[PDB]
Amino acid sequence: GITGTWYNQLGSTFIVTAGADGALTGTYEGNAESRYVLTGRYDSAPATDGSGTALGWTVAWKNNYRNAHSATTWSGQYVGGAEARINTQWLLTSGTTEANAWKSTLVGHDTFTK
Amino acid sequence: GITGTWYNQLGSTFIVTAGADGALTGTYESAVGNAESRYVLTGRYDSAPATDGSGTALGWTVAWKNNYRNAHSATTWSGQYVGGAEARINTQWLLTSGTTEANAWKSTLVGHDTFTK
Amino acid sequence: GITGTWYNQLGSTFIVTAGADGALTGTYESAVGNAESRYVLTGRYDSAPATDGSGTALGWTVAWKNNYRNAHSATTWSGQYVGGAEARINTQWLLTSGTTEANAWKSTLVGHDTFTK
Amino acid sequence: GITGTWYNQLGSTFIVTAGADGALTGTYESAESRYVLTGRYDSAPATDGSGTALGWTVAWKNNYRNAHSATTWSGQYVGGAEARINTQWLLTSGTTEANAWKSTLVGHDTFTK
Repeated sequence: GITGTWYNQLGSTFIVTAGADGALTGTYEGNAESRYVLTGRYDSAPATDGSGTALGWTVAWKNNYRNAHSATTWSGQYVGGAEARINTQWLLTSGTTEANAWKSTLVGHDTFTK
Repeated sequence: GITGTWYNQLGSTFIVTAGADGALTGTYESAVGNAESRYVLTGRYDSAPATDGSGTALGWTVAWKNNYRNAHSATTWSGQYVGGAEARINTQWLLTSGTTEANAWKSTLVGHDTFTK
Repeated sequence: GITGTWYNQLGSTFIVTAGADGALTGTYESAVGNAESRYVLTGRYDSAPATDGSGTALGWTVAWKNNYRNAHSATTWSGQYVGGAEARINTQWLLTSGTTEANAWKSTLVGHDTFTK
Repeated sequence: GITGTWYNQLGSTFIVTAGADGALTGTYESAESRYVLTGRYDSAPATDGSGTALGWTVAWKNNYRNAHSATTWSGQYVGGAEARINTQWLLTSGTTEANAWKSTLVGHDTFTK
């Protein structure tokens, strides 16, 4: 299922483990200074009708090495089978002063392959 | 700072602990006072924010499954903590539901929330 | 009730004419006063809304180019009109700027705006 | 290069004209299925390799049907060889205000000429 190593369109790598508790843990990454801790949740008892499995996770972009004062959340679903995929939409927020709060959040989409 | 209980306009509250390791752990109560409405929250925050008056970036996730219900969906909030006489967390959120591939175009809602401590 | 002059929280102002056509035309003054801050807007609205209490779906676009300035980007607002004496337009918006392909992942901001008449 | 006929990732077609004044005017076929489109684009884009920013709106009402909804697409045009439009979109339906929180969907679409 979801546990394993996933790659997106643009080279990022995420190694995740799905607990039976609905917990998601892993890293978004190779080299230490590019690795960040992730945490999230997923639906551990999805519908049995062909629907995907809902899930979400967060990465705060601060590690031992660097800090971009920002965090990304990904919301999407796992679709299993032949080529398993995770289709997501994401929000990136940066810490801003009150003056720039209007432009603090980027939106995008990502697809991961196992 | 972030550690505490937070309420929105609209009848929702959450209790959270901001760990020194950048972890966010807590429980989200969808309907204030309703015990079957409690869900695990887990997220991350910037544990060393800028000292230039900028807020503190964060995010969390709730999958809407608990002992009592399962809505087959998950919400993620992305935003920032703004300290003040009245502290706030300002967010944008994405709620994704499980769908078949054909209905994927309609699986994700977007909105915004503001919580006050 | 849509036709008229609207203001948001940030002190942007827009003036719209709502056509029976379902056309929305007018100008968006991101500032107040100056020609230099004035841009064309165009959009569309549901000109035969449900009469069950639900609001009126609408959308419009501004490209941030005028004869004084060009920010190489455009914003789209998607929302609905709630009529009556305390009329309001609640929106979510997307701002996209021109980028290279390599940099397209950071080209679009999302946010929300509330307008009052 | 924006003027023309564009096709998305399964079905939908649109025909648009890019006016000298920054206007986009056209027709969107969501498969009786034809609707008015209107928008704006950057008529004087940077010459540094950057795409052309744009946006357009469709309200889903024509003389045959009405879904009490409107979609806005925001994105950019990428010219040359494999010219395309990459967009993200917001779909808002009229709702009562108790149901406001669930009025707006968000997505992405890519168009080809």
